[PDB]
Amino acid sequence: ATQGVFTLPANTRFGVTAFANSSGTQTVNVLVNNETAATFSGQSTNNAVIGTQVLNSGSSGKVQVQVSVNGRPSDLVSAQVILTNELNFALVGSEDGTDNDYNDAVVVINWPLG
Amino acid sequence: ATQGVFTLPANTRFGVTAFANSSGTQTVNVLVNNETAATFSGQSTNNAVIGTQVLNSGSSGKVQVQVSVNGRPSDLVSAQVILTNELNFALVGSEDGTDNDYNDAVVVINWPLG
Amino acid sequence: ATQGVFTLPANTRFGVTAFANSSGTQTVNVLVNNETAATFSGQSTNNAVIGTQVLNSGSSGKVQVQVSVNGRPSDLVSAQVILTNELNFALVGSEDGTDNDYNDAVVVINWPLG
Amino acid sequence: ATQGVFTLPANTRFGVTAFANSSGTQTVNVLVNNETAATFSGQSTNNAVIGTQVLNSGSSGKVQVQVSVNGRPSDLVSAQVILTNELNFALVGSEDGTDNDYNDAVVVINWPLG
Ligand SMILES: [Ca+2]
Ligand SMILES: [Ca+2]
Ligand SMILES: [Ca+2]
Ligand SMILES: [Ca+2]
Ligand SMILES: [Ca+2]
Ligand SMILES: [Ca+2]
Ligand SMILES: [Ca+2]
Ligand SMILES: [Ca+2]
Repeated sequence: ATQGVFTLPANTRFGVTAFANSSGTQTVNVLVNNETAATFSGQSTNNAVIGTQVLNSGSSGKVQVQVSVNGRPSDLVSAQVILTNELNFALVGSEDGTDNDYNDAVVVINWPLG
Repeated sequence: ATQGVFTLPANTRFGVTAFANSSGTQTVNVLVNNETAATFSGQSTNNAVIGTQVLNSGSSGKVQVQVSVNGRPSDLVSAQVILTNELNFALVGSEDGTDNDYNDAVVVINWPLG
Repeated sequence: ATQGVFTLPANTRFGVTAFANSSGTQTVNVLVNNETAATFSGQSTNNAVIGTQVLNSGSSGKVQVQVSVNGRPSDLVSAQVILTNELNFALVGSEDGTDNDYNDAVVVINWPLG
Repeated sequence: ATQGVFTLPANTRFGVTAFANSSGTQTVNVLVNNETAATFSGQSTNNAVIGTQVLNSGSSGKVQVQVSVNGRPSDLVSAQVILTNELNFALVGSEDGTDNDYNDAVVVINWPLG
């Protein structure tokens, strides 16, 4: 099943933050309405934040996270969680190799902001 | 129900990151085995990542997130989600006012790291 | 924070199922548009399905779950999770006593159906 | 990533319930310790419970859900959610066709029971 794709409410600001846990350099691309709106790159085996940004979901509200490591897309796992029917988390884990810890690049999308 | 309390596997590194979205100055305290292990604070209505740190769950694996704003504990909401039976996110939202967006201080705990 | 309240898409069919795990007889009320649309009662310490129905979210999409034992409201905990940006689960747990297992009445709402 | 596989606490009772939403007859196999522990079969386009049972996670605590329609394995999506650090839901969605509503066979695993 498709992972890393989320439908947010339209024209809504949301935060996107990426963490790295891998010997491999992580490149995280955040697409909004099918266009790259943010790119974070970094290498850490210590959950370092390799990037954070606030984006607008645009008219489509379509947000997609892609993670690439050593020239190959990482396998993605994701889910959206909603707390108290108001607070949203779009979560992404990714696996760049074979140990399947899926934390190589961890991406958290959260909204609403403000 | 109690919120903001999570049982992690013992002696396990986890990341804890806080985001602020409120005119109110947020103060986030992270307790491990009931002892403060990290404290973050900030004032942003634009999802500033006011703090991130790597902690160890210790022998108890007990982790608790507390949030206060100008001397008042905020109301918390939380849940834990596990993806592909490997990646864990312990999520916390908090409300310091009356609009109930519960994003005033948002805390994300993730493990495993590395 | 308010729990057991979910905003589903309007006029959408959804399933609501309740399980009991308590010495006490559970009463589960499912409210749509603030009106009781389904009610289940029963006692089991073996996860019996005391009720499962398909209801339509109506024009507002507002769905609320209430759990009480012989008239005494139980404490609720809830969250919503969406898988592959399509499959929705609204989850409710409830505590009617002191042990805090919050499984006295467990309610799961899922959509889309069909 | 693998889906439908969950690690429950060892030797713990849990409930597993399957709902069907498809013209195809759904077969859900629940394995514990990699051995079939339960199997449900039914057809419904109205979220009917095609099976519900209480099982024990056994020594490994490993529980896997597999879904097949017409002898073909459905694609699965899943996640585990924990509320108030006590109540667990291991959720599974499955797709037997091309519309990708992933609700053809929905399986809900919950614990603790009692
Ligand atoms: Ca890895
Ligand atoms: Ca890793
Ligand atoms: Ca607020
Ligand atoms: Ca706010
Ligand atoms: Ca109880
Ligand atoms: Ca109970
Ligand atoms: Ca389908
Ligand atoms: Ca279907």
